[PDB]
Amino acid sequence: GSHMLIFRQLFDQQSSTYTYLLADSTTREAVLIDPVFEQVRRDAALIEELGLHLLYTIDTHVHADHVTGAWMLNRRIGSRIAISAASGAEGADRYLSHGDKVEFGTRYLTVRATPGHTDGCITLVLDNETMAFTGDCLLIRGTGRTDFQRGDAHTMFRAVHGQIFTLPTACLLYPAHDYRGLTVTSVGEERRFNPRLGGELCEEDFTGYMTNLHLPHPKQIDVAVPANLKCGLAEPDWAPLTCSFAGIWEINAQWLEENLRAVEIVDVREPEEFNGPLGRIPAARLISLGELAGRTAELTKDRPIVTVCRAGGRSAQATVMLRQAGFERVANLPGGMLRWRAEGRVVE
Ligand SMILES: [Fe+3]
Repeated sequence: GSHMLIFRQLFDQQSSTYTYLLADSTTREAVLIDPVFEQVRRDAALIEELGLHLLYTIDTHVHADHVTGAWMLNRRIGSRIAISAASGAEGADRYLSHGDKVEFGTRYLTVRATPGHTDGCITLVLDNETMAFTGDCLLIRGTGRTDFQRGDAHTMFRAVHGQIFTLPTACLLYPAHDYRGLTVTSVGEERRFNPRLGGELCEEDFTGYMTNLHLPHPKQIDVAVPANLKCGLAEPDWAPLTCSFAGIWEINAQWLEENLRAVEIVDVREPEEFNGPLGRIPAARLISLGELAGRTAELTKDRPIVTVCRAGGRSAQATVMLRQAGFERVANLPGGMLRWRAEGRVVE
């Protein structure tokens, strides 16, 4: 291998936004394109599980449909914020212009200016031109809308034809949104089959199409745009907690051993295990997983609960059951009793 592309496309159901994680497989340096504020914990957890270092978030434009996660990721894991200079956004670390390279390891994206949806849209072209991220400029068999944010259908047509359709025909095109379950298109497909501006359609054909869309008023533009013009400027605190990519809150085991009386330890193993050679954590209370749902009245509402099992799996499902029963301070012991014993930690 060596310096291969690690690639992840992630979808945000609320806004139908695609976020793209890219990284160099050797150096593990990464960029994240169009992160969504509501998905910041998810994105961060994925970056951690893949063992990546996020150098930059990159916004293709000022979004009207969601708040960018750029600000919050900068705060949380120190990624730098990049957006186009033409966007007018304040508070970025790097302002991008046509021709700029965003580097990650030996890999890079090159910026092409592709306004039309907004005046600050850009398209990010992978170094080898096998894929490009088109924002809301070119969508799968469509385009972004042109009626807000200083959009302009004449400008969009010229950007698509002049900057995107000039890429190689096999180049994949990853958009910032899709509402139909589609993930990718290609230069050759859109050149031929885009129904608004592909085939032989001219600029006036396209602008007549766009004038007669009459889309509903953008439902979030009055909140999202002022937030994104500041790059996205507007957690459980009872212990050092981390959320897995799977969505499970996990407690720090060293902290737990030093603070055993601050929490209720719920052991969801079977009785033969609870009394078995793995031992148990001092004051662990046995409630086997198959009984837990029906016995939550026995758990206190005054201290956090940490669930434990053999190796962390059953106790993860116990956190789900406890959250569904309304317990809001619950965490899993990652690695379970096996890891607890492997680290020589105290047992009854
Ligand atoms: Fe947009």
